[PDB]
Amino acid sequence: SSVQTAATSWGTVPSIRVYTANNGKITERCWDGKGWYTGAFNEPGDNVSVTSWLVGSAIHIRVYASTGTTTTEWCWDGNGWTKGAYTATN
Amino acid sequence: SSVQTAATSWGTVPSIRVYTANNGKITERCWDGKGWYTGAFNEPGDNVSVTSWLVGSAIHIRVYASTGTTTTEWCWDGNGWTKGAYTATN
Amino acid sequence: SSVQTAATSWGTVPSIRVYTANNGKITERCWDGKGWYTGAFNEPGDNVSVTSWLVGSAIHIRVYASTGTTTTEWCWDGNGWTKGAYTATN
Ligand SMILES: O=S(=O)(O)c1cc2c(O)c(c1)Cc1cc(S(=O)(=O)O)cc(c1O)Cc1cc(S(=O)(=O)O)cc(c1O)Cc1cc(S(=O)(=O)O)cc(c1O)C2
Ligand SMILES: O=S(=O)(O)c1cc2c(O)c(c1)Cc1cc(S(=O)(=O)O)cc(c1O)Cc1cc(S(=O)(=O)O)cc(c1O)Cc1cc(S(=O)(=O)O)cc(c1O)C2
Ligand SMILES: O=S(=O)(O)c1cc2c(O)c(c1)Cc1cc(S(=O)(=O)O)cc(c1O)Cc1cc(S(=O)(=O)O)cc(c1O)Cc1cc(S(=O)(=O)O)cc(c1O)C2
Ligand SMILES: O=S(=O)(O)c1cc2c(O)c(c1)Cc1cc(S(=O)(=O)O)cc(c1O)Cc1cc(S(=O)(=O)O)cc(c1O)Cc1cc(S(=O)(=O)O)cc(c1O)C2
Ligand SMILES: O=S(=O)(O)c1cc2c(O)c(c1)Cc1cc(S(=O)(=O)O)cc(c1O)Cc1cc(S(=O)(=O)O)cc(c1O)Cc1cc(S(=O)(=O)O)cc(c1O)C2
Ligand SMILES: O=S(=O)(O)c1cc2c(O)c(c1)Cc1cc(S(=O)(=O)O)cc(c1O)Cc1cc(S(=O)(=O)O)cc(c1O)Cc1cc(S(=O)(=O)O)cc(c1O)C2
Repeated sequence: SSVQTAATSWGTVPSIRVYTANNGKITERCWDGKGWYTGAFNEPGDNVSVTSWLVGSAIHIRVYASTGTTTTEWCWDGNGWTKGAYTATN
Repeated sequence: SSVQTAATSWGTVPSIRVYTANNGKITERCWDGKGWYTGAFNEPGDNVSVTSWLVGSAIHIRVYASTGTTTTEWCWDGNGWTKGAYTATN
Repeated sequence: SSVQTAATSWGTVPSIRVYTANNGKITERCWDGKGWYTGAFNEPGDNVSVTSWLVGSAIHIRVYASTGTTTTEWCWDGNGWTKGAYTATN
Protein backbone atom coordinates (compact mmCIF):
# COMPACT_ATOMS: atom_id res chain seq x y z
CA SER A 1 0.00 0.00 0.00
CA SER A 2 1.12 3.60 -0.91
CA VAL A 3 2.49 5.51 2.04
CA GLN A 4 1.37 9.07 2.80
CA THR A 5 3.74 11.58 4.43
CA ALA A 6 3.72 14.91 6.25
CA ALA A 7 6.72 17.08 7.15
CA THR A 8 7.68 19.97 9.41
CA SER A 9 10.93 21.80 10.17
CA TRP A 10 12.27 24.45 12.53
CA GLY A 11 15.28 26.55 13.39
CA THR A 12 18.01 28.16 11.32
CA VAL A 13 19.85 24.93 12.24
CA PRO A 14 17.40 23.06 11.28
CA SER A 15 15.47 20.04 12.56
CA ILE A 16 13.08 18.08 10.28
CA ARG A 17 10.36 15.61 11.22
CA VAL A 18 8.75 13.39 8.59
CA TYR A 19 5.62 11.38 9.49
CA THR A 20 4.62 8.36 7.39
CA ALA A 21 1.18 6.69 7.44
CA ASN A 22 1.28 3.04 6.34
CA ASN A 23 -0.98 0.06 7.13
CA GLY A 24 -2.86 2.10 9.79
CA LYS A 25 0.32 3.20 11.67
CA ILE A 26 2.09 6.55 11.62
CA THR A 27 5.81 6.59 12.40
CA GLU A 28 8.37 9.36 12.55
CA ARG A 29 11.83 9.96 11.06
CA CYS A 30 13.94 12.75 12.47
CA TRP A 31 16.86 14.90 11.32
CA ASP A 32 18.73 17.27 13.65
CA GLY A 33 21.73 17.87 11.35
CA LYS A 34 23.58 14.57 12.01
CA GLY A 35 21.73 11.74 10.26
CA TRP A 36 18.18 10.40 10.12
CA TYR A 37 16.85 8.43 13.10
CA THR A 38 13.54 6.91 14.16
CA GLY A 39 11.54 9.15 16.48
CA ALA A 40 9.41 8.36 19.51
CA PHE A 41 6.13 9.08 17.70
CA ASN A 42 4.19 5.90 16.97
CA GLU A 43 0.39 6.23 16.75
CA PRO A 44 -2.48 4.83 14.72
CA GLY A 45 -3.66 6.56 11.56
CA ASP A 46 -4.41 6.16 7.88
CA ASN A 47 -3.77 9.86 7.22
CA VAL A 48 -1.36 12.36 8.78
CA SER A 49 -0.77 16.11 8.84
CA VAL A 50 1.55 18.16 11.04
CA THR A 51 2.33 21.68 12.10
CA SER A 52 4.93 23.05 14.53
CA TRP A 53 5.99 26.35 16.10
CA LEU A 54 8.78 27.66 18.32
CA VAL A 55 8.40 29.51 21.58
CA GLY A 56 11.90 30.85 21.96
CA SER A 57 14.03 27.76 21.37
CA ALA A 58 11.31 25.31 22.54
CA ILE A 59 9.56 23.34 19.76
CA HIS A 60 5.90 22.45 19.87
CA ILE A 61 4.52 19.88 17.41
CA ARG A 62 0.92 18.93 16.61
CA VAL A 63 0.28 15.76 14.57
CA TYR A 64 -3.26 15.11 13.26
CA ALA A 65 -3.81 11.38 12.85
CA SER A 66 -7.02 10.25 11.09
CA THR A 67 -8.67 6.83 10.83
CA GLY A 68 -12.07 6.79 9.17
CA THR A 69 -13.84 9.97 10.27
CA THR A 70 -11.94 10.30 13.57
CA THR A 71 -8.99 12.67 13.80
CA THR A 72 -6.83 12.49 16.94
CA GLU A 73 -4.37 15.30 17.73
CA TRP A 74 -0.99 14.40 19.24
CA CYS A 75 1.06 17.02 21.07
CA TRP A 76 4.78 17.34 21.64
CA ASP A 77 5.67 20.18 24.05
CA GLY A 78 9.16 19.13 25.13
CA ASN A 79 8.42 16.05 27.29
CA GLY A 80 6.61 13.28 25.40
CA TRP A 81 3.59 12.82 23.10
CA THR A 82 0.10 13.27 24.56
CA LYS A 83 -3.41 13.45 23.10
CA GLY A 84 -4.65 16.97 22.50
CA ALA A 85 -8.08 18.56 22.86
CA TYR A 86 -8.83 18.59 19.09
CA THR A 87 -12.27 17.35 18.06
CA ALA A 88 -14.27 17.46 14.84
CA THR A 89 -17.67 15.97 13.90
CA ASN A 90 -16.81 14.26 10.60
CA SER B 1 -11.18 6.14 2.53
CA SER B 2 -10.26 8.03 5.75
CA VAL B 3 -10.63 11.76 6.07
CA GLN B 4 -7.57 13.74 4.99
CA THR B 5 -6.26 16.77 6.88
CA ALA B 6 -3.95 19.72 6.44
CA ALA B 7 -2.71 21.98 9.24
CA THR B 8 -1.07 25.36 9.69
CA SER B 9 -0.15 27.48 12.71
CA TRP B 10 1.17 30.96 13.50
CA GLY B 11 2.46 33.02 16.39
CA THR B 12 3.38 31.67 19.83
CA VAL B 13 -0.11 31.14 21.35
CA PRO B 14 -0.40 29.64 18.73
CA SER B 15 -3.30 29.95 16.34
CA ILE B 16 -3.93 26.61 14.56
CA ARG B 17 -6.15 25.85 11.58
CA VAL B 18 -6.95 22.26 10.61
CA TYR B 19 -8.69 21.59 7.28
CA THR B 20 -10.45 18.25 6.78
CA ALA B 21 -11.45 16.76 3.40
CA ASN B 22 -14.25 14.27 4.08
CA ASN B 23 -15.80 12.57 1.04
CA GLY B 24 -15.38 15.67 -1.12
CA LYS B 25 -16.22 18.35 1.53
CA ILE B 26 -13.58 20.54 3.23
CA THR B 27 -14.28 22.10 6.64
CA GLU B 28 -12.11 24.04 9.07
CA ARG B 29 -11.46 23.75 12.81
CA CYS B 30 -9.71 26.61 14.60
CA TRP B 31 -7.71 27.09 17.81
CA ASP B 32 -6.74 30.55 19.10
CA GLY B 33 -5.69 29.43 22.60
CA LYS B 34 -8.99 28.67 24.43
CA GLY B 35 -10.80 25.88 22.67
CA TRP B 36 -11.59 24.52 19.22
CA TYR B 37 -14.31 26.10 17.10
CA THR B 38 -15.66 25.65 13.57
CA GLY B 39 -14.18 28.14 11.13
CA ALA B 40 -15.81 29.97 8.25
CA PHE B 41 -14.05 27.97 5.54
CA ASN B 42 -16.40 25.42 3.91
CA GLU B 43 -15.72 24.49 0.28
CA PRO B 44 -15.77 21.37 -1.87
CA GLY B 45 -12.60 19.36 -2.38
CA ASP B 46 -11.39 15.79 -2.30
CA ASN B 47 -7.85 16.69 -1.25
CA VAL B 48 -6.52 19.65 0.75
CA SER B 49 -3.20 21.36 1.48
CA VAL B 50 -2.46 24.64 3.25
CA THR B 51 0.25 27.18 3.89
CA SER B 52 0.19 30.49 5.78
CA TRP B 53 2.42 33.47 6.53
CA LEU B 54 2.36 36.58 8.69
CA VAL B 55 2.82 40.15 7.58
CA GLY B 56 3.40 41.80 10.92
CA SER B 57 0.51 40.47 13.00
CA ALA B 58 -1.80 39.92 9.96
CA ILE B 59 -2.24 36.28 8.88
CA HIS B 60 -2.56 35.19 5.28
CA ILE B 61 -3.76 31.65 4.53
CA ARG B 62 -3.79 29.74 1.25
CA VAL B 63 -5.83 26.52 1.03
CA TYR B 64 -5.41 24.33 -2.08
CA ALA B 65 -8.60 22.33 -2.67
CA SER B 66 -8.47 19.67 -5.41
CA THR B 67 -11.36 17.93 -7.17
CA GLY B 68 -10.24 15.74 -10.06
CA THR B 69 -7.38 17.58 -11.78
CA THR B 70 -8.67 21.04 -10.79
CA THR B 71 -7.00 22.73 -7.85
CA THR B 72 -8.71 25.85 -6.51
CA GLU B 73 -6.67 28.20 -4.34
CA TRP B 74 -8.61 29.80 -1.51
CA CYS B 75 -7.25 32.94 0.10
CA TRP B 76 -7.74 34.41 3.53
CA ASP B 77 -6.24 37.90 3.88
CA GLY B 78 -8.22 39.32 6.81
CA ASN B 79 -11.57 39.90 5.02
CA GLY B 80 -13.19 36.61 3.96
CA TRP B 81 -12.25 33.73 1.69
CA THR B 82 -11.61 34.50 -1.98
CA LYS B 83 -10.53 32.48 -5.00
CA GLY B 84 -6.88 33.06 -5.80
CA ALA B 85 -5.00 33.41 -9.09
CA TYR B 86 -3.45 29.91 -8.85
CA THR B 87 -3.76 27.77 -11.96
CA ALA B 88 -2.20 24.49 -13.03
CA THR B 89 -2.56 22.27 -16.11
CA ASN B 90 -3.09 18.86 -14.46
CA SER C 1 -9.59 10.41 -8.73
CA SER C 2 -8.15 13.69 -7.54
CA VAL C 3 -4.65 15.05 -7.63
CA GLN C 4 -2.87 15.46 -4.28
CA THR C 5 -1.03 18.66 -3.34
CA ALA C 6 1.45 20.03 -0.82
CA ALA C 7 2.31 23.70 -0.24
CA THR C 8 4.98 25.81 1.42
CA SER C 9 5.66 29.54 1.62
CA TRP C 10 8.31 31.95 2.90
CA GLY C 11 8.91 35.64 3.50
CA THR C 12 6.29 38.38 3.38
CA VAL C 13 5.82 38.74 -0.42
CA PRO C 14 5.40 35.75 -0.10
CA SER C 15 6.99 33.09 -2.23
CA ILE C 16 4.71 30.02 -2.53
CA ARG C 17 5.44 26.59 -3.96
CA VAL C 18 2.65 24.12 -4.67
CA TYR C 19 3.54 20.50 -5.52
CA THR C 20 0.97 18.34 -7.31
CA ALA C 21 1.06 14.53 -7.55
CA ASN C 22 -0.87 13.45 -10.64
CA ASN C 23 -0.76 9.96 -12.22
CA GLY C 24 2.61 9.19 -10.57
CA LYS C 25 4.33 12.49 -11.50
CA ILE C 26 4.96 15.44 -9.16
CA THR C 27 5.25 18.93 -10.66
CA GLU C 28 5.65 22.37 -9.14
CA ARG C 29 3.91 25.72 -9.52
CA CYS C 30 5.59 28.81 -8.14
CA TRP C 31 4.56 32.30 -7.03
CA ASP C 32 7.09 35.02 -6.19
CA GLY C 33 4.62 37.93 -6.14
CA LYS C 34 4.32 38.41 -9.93
CA GLY C 35 2.27 35.57 -11.36
CA TRP C 36 2.27 31.76 -11.23
CA TYR C 37 4.90 29.87 -13.24
CA THR C 38 6.02 26.26 -13.65
CA GLY C 39 9.00 25.41 -11.46
CA ALA C 40 12.03 23.25 -12.13
CA PHE C 41 10.88 20.44 -9.83
CA ASN C 42 9.81 17.31 -11.71
CA GLU C 43 10.10 13.96 -9.89
CA PRO C 44 8.13 10.72 -9.71
CA GLY C 45 5.61 10.18 -6.92
CA ASP C 46 2.04 9.31 -6.06
CA ASN C 47 2.22 11.23 -2.78
CA VAL C 48 3.99 14.47 -1.81
CA SER C 49 4.78 16.50 1.30
CA VAL C 50 7.03 19.55 1.70
CA THR C 51 8.71 21.72 4.28
CA SER C 52 11.02 24.74 3.91
CA TRP C 53 13.06 27.13 6.04
CA LEU C 54 15.04 30.34 5.54
CA VAL C 55 18.65 30.97 6.45
CA GLY C 56 18.74 34.73 6.18
CA SER C 57 17.21 35.35 2.77
CA ALA C 58 18.25 31.92 1.36
CA ILE C 59 15.44 29.33 1.06
CA HIS C 60 15.93 25.63 1.70
CA ILE C 61 13.17 23.26 0.52
CA ARG C 62 12.70 19.55 1.20
CA VAL C 63 10.13 17.59 -0.84
CA TYR C 64 9.19 14.03 0.20
CA ALA C 65 8.00 12.08 -2.84
CA SER C 66 6.52 8.61 -2.26
CA THR C 67 5.84 5.81 -4.72
CA GLY C 68 4.43 2.70 -3.08
CA THR C 69 6.34 2.27 0.21
CA THR C 70 9.45 4.19 -0.94
CA THR C 71 9.92 7.83 0.03
CA THR C 72 12.59 9.88 -1.77
CA GLU C 73 13.71 13.25 -0.39
CA TRP C 74 14.51 16.08 -2.81
CA CYS C 75 16.51 19.12 -1.70
CA TRP C 76 16.66 22.71 -2.91
CA ASP C 77 19.53 24.72 -1.39
CA GLY C 78 20.07 27.32 -4.15
CA ASN C 79 21.65 25.17 -6.94
CA GLY C 80 18.99 22.92 -8.34
CA TRP C 81 17.25 19.93 -6.89
CA THR C 82 19.44 17.21 -5.38
CA LYS C 83 18.94 13.82 -3.79
CA GLY C 84 18.55 13.95 -0.03
CA ALA C 85 19.90 11.50 2.55
CA TYR C 86 16.43 10.61 3.90
CA THR C 87 15.69 6.91 4.31
CA ALA C 88 12.88 4.98 5.95
CA THR C 89 12.06 1.28 6.38
CA ASN C 90 8.40 1.24 5.27
O1 LIG D 1 4.96 -1.57 -3.11
S1 LIG D 1 4.12 -1.81 -4.31
O2 LIG D 1 3.56 -0.52 -4.73
O3 LIG D 1 4.95 -2.39 -5.39
C1 LIG D 1 2.96 -2.86 -3.92
C2 LIG D 1 1.67 -2.68 -4.44
C3 LIG D 1 0.62 -3.55 -4.11
C4 LIG D 1 0.90 -4.67 -3.19
O4 LIG D 1 -0.07 -5.55 -2.84
C5 LIG D 1 2.27 -4.83 -2.66
C6 LIG D 1 3.25 -3.91 -3.03
C7 LIG D 1 2.56 -5.96 -1.70
C8 LIG D 1 2.08 -5.54 -0.32
C9 LIG D 1 2.80 -4.56 0.38
C10 LIG D 1 2.40 -4.12 1.65
S2 LIG D 1 3.26 -2.99 2.40
O5 LIG D 1 4.69 -3.11 2.03
O6 LIG D 1 3.09 -3.13 3.86
O7 LIG D 1 2.73 -1.68 1.97
C11 LIG D 1 1.25 -4.62 2.28
C12 LIG D 1 0.47 -5.60 1.67
C13 LIG D 1 0.85 -6.10 0.32
O8 LIG D 1 0.08 -7.06 -0.28
C14 LIG D 1 -0.78 -6.08 2.36
C15 LIG D 1 -1.79 -4.97 2.14
C16 LIG D 1 -2.13 -4.08 3.17
C17 LIG D 1 -3.05 -3.04 2.96
S3 LIG D 1 -3.44 -2.04 4.15
O9 LIG D 1 -4.71 -2.47 4.80
O10 LIG D 1 -3.61 -0.68 3.61
O11 LIG D 1 -2.32 -2.02 5.13
C18 LIG D 1 -3.67 -2.82 1.72
C19 LIG D 1 -3.38 -3.62 0.62
C20 LIG D 1 -2.42 -4.75 0.81
O12 LIG D 1 -2.11 -5.58 -0.22
C21 LIG D 1 -4.10 -3.34 -0.69
C22 LIG D 1 -3.26 -2.58 -1.72
C23 LIG D 1 -3.25 -1.17 -1.81
C24 LIG D 1 -2.48 -0.50 -2.77
S4 LIG D 1 -2.46 1.13 -2.85
O13 LIG D 1 -1.22 1.52 -3.55
O14 LIG D 1 -2.43 1.72 -1.49
O15 LIG D 1 -3.65 1.61 -3.58
C25 LIG D 1 -1.68 -1.21 -3.67
C26 LIG D 1 -1.63 -2.61 -3.67
C27 LIG D 1 -2.44 -3.34 -2.68
O16 LIG D 1 -2.41 -4.70 -2.65
C28 LIG D 1 -0.77 -3.36 -4.67
O1 LIG E 1 21.08 6.22 8.04
S1 LIG E 1 22.57 6.24 8.17
O2 LIG E 1 23.15 5.02 7.56
O3 LIG E 1 23.07 7.44 7.47
C1 LIG E 1 23.06 6.36 9.71
C2 LIG E 1 24.31 5.84 10.09
C3 LIG E 1 24.80 5.92 11.39
C4 LIG E 1 23.97 6.59 12.43
O4 LIG E 1 24.38 6.71 13.73
C5 LIG E 1 22.64 7.12 12.01
C6 LIG E 1 22.24 6.99 10.67
C7 LIG E 1 21.74 7.79 13.03
C8 LIG E 1 21.01 6.76 13.90
C9 LIG E 1 19.82 6.16 13.49
C10 LIG E 1 19.15 5.21 14.30
S2 LIG E 1 17.76 4.54 13.82
O5 LIG E 1 16.76 5.15 14.72
O6 LIG E 1 17.78 3.06 13.99
O7 LIG E 1 17.51 4.82 12.38
C11 LIG E 1 19.67 4.83 15.54
C12 LIG E 1 20.85 5.36 16.04
C13 LIG E 1 21.57 6.36 15.23
O8 LIG E 1 22.73 6.90 15.68
C14 LIG E 1 21.40 4.95 17.41
C15 LIG E 1 22.25 3.70 17.34
C16 LIG E 1 21.78 2.49 17.86
C17 LIG E 1 22.54 1.32 17.81
S3 LIG E 1 21.91 -0.02 18.45
O9 LIG E 1 22.10 0.09 19.91
O10 LIG E 1 22.58 -1.25 17.95
O11 LIG E 1 20.47 -0.12 18.14
C18 LIG E 1 23.83 1.32 17.23
C19 LIG E 1 24.38 2.48 16.68
C20 LIG E 1 23.60 3.74 16.73
O12 LIG E 1 24.09 4.91 16.23
C21 LIG E 1 25.77 2.47 16.06
C22 LIG E 1 25.74 2.61 14.55
C23 LIG E 1 25.50 1.50 13.75
C24 LIG E 1 25.47 1.58 12.34
S4 LIG E 1 25.18 0.24 11.48
O13 LIG E 1 24.19 0.54 10.40
O14 LIG E 1 24.67 -0.86 12.32
O15 LIG E 1 26.45 -0.19 10.84
C25 LIG E 1 25.69 2.82 11.70
C26 LIG E 1 25.94 3.99 12.42
C27 LIG E 1 25.98 3.92 13.91
O16 LIG E 1 26.20 5.03 14.66
C28 LIG E 1 26.16 5.33 11.74
O1 LIG F 1 -12.47 0.92 4.42
S1 LIG F 1 -11.68 0.00 3.57
O2 LIG F 1 -10.27 0.04 4.00
O3 LIG F 1 -12.27 -1.36 3.62
C1 LIG F 1 -11.75 0.46 2.03
C2 LIG F 1 -10.58 0.73 1.33
C3 LIG F 1 -10.60 1.12 -0.01
C4 LIG F 1 -11.90 1.26 -0.71
O4 LIG F 1 -11.96 1.63 -2.01
C5 LIG F 1 -13.12 0.97 0.06
C6 LIG F 1 -13.00 0.58 1.41
C7 LIG F 1 -14.50 1.11 -0.55
C8 LIG F 1 -14.83 2.60 -0.47
C9 LIG F 1 -15.25 3.18 0.73
C10 LIG F 1 -15.57 4.54 0.86
S2 LIG F 1 -16.03 5.11 2.31
O5 LIG F 1 -17.03 4.20 2.93
O6 LIG F 1 -16.60 6.48 2.20
O7 LIG F 1 -14.83 5.10 3.17
C11 LIG F 1 -15.42 5.39 -0.26
C12 LIG F 1 -14.99 4.90 -1.50
C13 LIG F 1 -14.68 3.47 -1.66
O8 LIG F 1 -14.27 2.97 -2.86
C14 LIG F 1 -14.82 5.84 -2.68
C15 LIG F 1 -13.56 6.64 -2.40
C16 LIG F 1 -13.57 7.94 -1.83
C17 LIG F 1 -12.38 8.64 -1.57
S3 LIG F 1 -12.45 10.14 -0.92
O9 LIG F 1 -13.40 10.94 -1.74
O10 LIG F 1 -11.10 10.73 -0.91
O11 LIG F 1 -12.98 10.04 0.45
C18 LIG F 1 -11.14 8.06 -1.87
C19 LIG F 1 -11.03 6.78 -2.43
C20 LIG F 1 -12.26 6.03 -2.74
O12 LIG F 1 -12.19 4.78 -3.28
C21 LIG F 1 -9.68 6.17 -2.74
C22 LIG F 1 -9.21 5.25 -1.62
C23 LIG F 1 -8.51 5.72 -0.48
C24 LIG F 1 -8.08 4.85 0.54
S4 LIG F 1 -7.28 5.47 1.83
O13 LIG F 1 -7.10 4.49 2.92
O14 LIG F 1 -8.01 6.62 2.45
O15 LIG F 1 -6.00 6.00 1.34
C25 LIG F 1 -8.35 3.48 0.45
C26 LIG F 1 -9.03 2.91 -0.64
C27 LIG F 1 -9.50 3.80 -1.74
O16 LIG F 1 -10.19 3.32 -2.81
C28 LIG F 1 -9.30 1.41 -0.71
O1 LIG G 1 -7.57 8.71 -6.03
S1 LIG G 1 -8.58 9.31 -5.14
O2 LIG G 1 -8.25 9.11 -3.71
O3 LIG G 1 -8.70 10.78 -5.37
C1 LIG G 1 -9.99 8.57 -5.43
C2 LIG G 1 -11.17 9.23 -5.06
C3 LIG G 1 -12.43 8.64 -5.25
C4 LIG G 1 -12.52 7.30 -5.85
O4 LIG G 1 -13.73 6.71 -6.03
C5 LIG G 1 -11.25 6.63 -6.23
C6 LIG G 1 -10.04 7.29 -6.00
C7 LIG G 1 -11.29 5.23 -6.85
C8 LIG G 1 -11.32 5.40 -8.35
C9 LIG G 1 -10.14 5.45 -9.10
C10 LIG G 1 -10.16 5.64 -10.49
S2 LIG G 1 -8.77 5.67 -11.30
O5 LIG G 1 -7.73 6.50 -10.66
O6 LIG G 1 -8.97 6.15 -12.68
O7 LIG G 1 -8.35 4.25 -11.35
C11 LIG G 1 -11.38 5.77 -11.19
C12 LIG G 1 -12.61 5.74 -10.53
C13 LIG G 1 -12.63 5.54 -9.04
O8 LIG G 1 -13.77 5.49 -8.30
C14 LIG G 1 -13.88 5.89 -11.35
C15 LIG G 1 -14.31 7.34 -11.42
C16 LIG G 1 -13.98 8.18 -12.49
C17 LIG G 1 -14.39 9.53 -12.52
S3 LIG G 1 -14.02 10.50 -13.74
O9 LIG G 1 -13.13 9.77 -14.67
O10 LIG G 1 -13.36 11.74 -13.30
O11 LIG G 1 -15.29 10.88 -14.41
C18 LIG G 1 -15.16 10.07 -11.48
C19 LIG G 1 -15.55 9.30 -10.39
C20 LIG G 1 -15.15 7.88 -10.32
O12 LIG G 1 -15.52 7.11 -9.24
C21 LIG G 1 -16.39 9.90 -9.28
C22 LIG G 1 -15.51 10.47 -8.19
C23 LIG G 1 -15.11 11.81 -8.22
C24 LIG G 1 -14.27 12.35 -7.24
S4 LIG G 1 -13.82 13.90 -7.33
O13 LIG G 1 -14.03 14.50 -5.99
O14 LIG G 1 -14.73 14.60 -8.27
O15 LIG G 1 -12.42 14.04 -7.76
C25 LIG G 1 -13.83 11.56 -6.17
C26 LIG G 1 -14.18 10.21 -6.05
C27 LIG G 1 -15.05 9.61 -7.07
O16 LIG G 1 -15.39 8.30 -7.03
C28 LIG G 1 -13.69 9.37 -4.87
O1 LIG H 1 17.17 37.24 -9.07
S1 LIG H 1 16.33 38.35 -8.55
O2 LIG H 1 17.16 39.19 -7.65
O3 LIG H 1 15.83 39.16 -9.68
C1 LIG H 1 15.07 37.76 -7.76
C2 LIG H 1 14.70 38.31 -6.53
C3 LIG H 1 13.60 37.82 -5.82
C4 LIG H 1 12.83 36.68 -6.39
O4 LIG H 1 11.76 36.16 -5.73
C5 LIG H 1 13.28 36.12 -7.70
C6 LIG H 1 14.38 36.69 -8.33
C7 LIG H 1 12.54 34.98 -8.36
C8 LIG H 1 13.12 33.61 -8.06
C9 LIG H 1 13.78 32.87 -9.04
C10 LIG H 1 14.30 31.59 -8.77
S2 LIG H 1 15.05 30.80 -9.95
O5 LIG H 1 14.05 30.25 -10.90
O6 LIG H 1 15.88 29.69 -9.43
O7 LIG H 1 15.93 31.75 -10.68
C11 LIG H 1 14.19 31.02 -7.49
C12 LIG H 1 13.54 31.70 -6.45
C13 LIG H 1 12.97 33.03 -6.70
O8 LIG H 1 12.33 33.69 -5.70
C14 LIG H 1 13.38 31.12 -5.07
C15 LIG H 1 14.27 31.80 -4.07
C16 LIG H 1 15.58 31.37 -4.00
C17 LIG H 1 16.47 31.94 -3.09
S3 LIG H 1 17.96 31.36 -3.09
O9 LIG H 1 17.97 30.15 -3.95
O10 LIG H 1 18.35 30.98 -1.72
O11 LIG H 1 18.89 32.39 -3.59
C18 LIG H 1 16.09 32.95 -2.20
C19 LIG H 1 14.79 33.45 -2.19
C20 LIG H 1 13.81 32.87 -3.15
O12 LIG H 1 12.54 33.33 -3.17
C21 LIG H 1 14.34 34.54 -1.24
C22 LIG H 1 14.62 35.92 -1.81
C23 LIG H 1 15.68 36.70 -1.33
C24 LIG H 1 15.95 37.97 -1.85
S4 LIG H 1 17.20 38.79 -1.24
O13 LIG H 1 17.43 40.05 -2.00
O14 LIG H 1 18.43 37.98 -1.29
O15 LIG H 1 16.85 39.15 0.15
C25 LIG H 1 15.16 38.53 -2.86
C26 LIG H 1 14.08 37.83 -3.39
C27 LIG H 1 13.76 36.48 -2.88
O16 LIG H 1 12.71 35.76 -3.37
C28 LIG H 1 13.23 38.44 -4.49
O1 LIG I 1 18.52 11.28 -13.92
S1 LIG I 1 18.67 9.87 -13.50
O2 LIG I 1 17.67 9.53 -12.50
O3 LIG I 1 18.58 8.98 -14.66
C1 LIG I 1 20.18 9.63 -12.90
C2 LIG I 1 20.71 8.33 -12.72
C3 LIG I 1 22.01 8.11 -12.23
C4 LIG I 1 22.86 9.26 -11.93
O4 LIG I 1 24.15 9.13 -11.51
C5 LIG I 1 22.29 10.60 -12.11
C6 LIG I 1 21.00 10.74 -12.59
C7 LIG I 1 23.15 11.81 -11.82
C8 LIG I 1 23.22 12.19 -10.34
C9 LIG I 1 22.33 13.14 -9.79
C10 LIG I 1 22.41 13.51 -8.44
S2 LIG I 1 21.40 14.68 -7.86
O5 LIG I 1 21.82 15.96 -8.47
O6 LIG I 1 21.62 14.73 -6.45
O7 LIG I 1 20.02 14.41 -8.29
C11 LIG I 1 23.37 12.92 -7.62
C12 LIG I 1 24.30 11.98 -8.08
C13 LIG I 1 24.25 11.58 -9.49
O8 LIG I 1 25.13 10.65 -9.99
C14 LIG I 1 25.37 11.39 -7.15
C15 LIG I 1 24.93 10.06 -6.60
C16 LIG I 1 24.15 9.94 -5.45
C17 LIG I 1 23.74 8.70 -4.97
S3 LIG I 1 22.84 8.61 -3.58
O9 LIG I 1 23.81 8.17 -2.60
O10 LIG I 1 21.77 7.63 -3.77
O11 LIG I 1 22.29 9.91 -3.23
C18 LIG I 1 24.11 7.53 -5.66
C19 LIG I 1 24.90 7.54 -6.83
C20 LIG I 1 25.33 8.85 -7.33
O12 LIG I 1 26.11 8.91 -8.44
C21 LIG I 1 25.22 6.26 -7.61
C22 LIG I 1 23.97 6.00 -8.46
C23 LIG I 1 22.81 5.37 -7.92
C24 LIG I 1 21.62 5.18 -8.66
S4 LIG I 1 20.31 4.40 -8.00
O13 LIG I 1 19.10 4.87 -8.67
O14 LIG I 1 20.26 4.74 -6.56
O15 LIG I 1 20.47 2.94 -8.17
C25 LIG I 1 21.57 5.63 -9.99
C26 LIG I 1 22.65 6.26 -10.61
C27 LIG I 1 23.89 6.46 -9.86
O16 LIG I 1 24.99 7.05 -10.42
C28 LIG I 1 22.58 6.72 -12.05
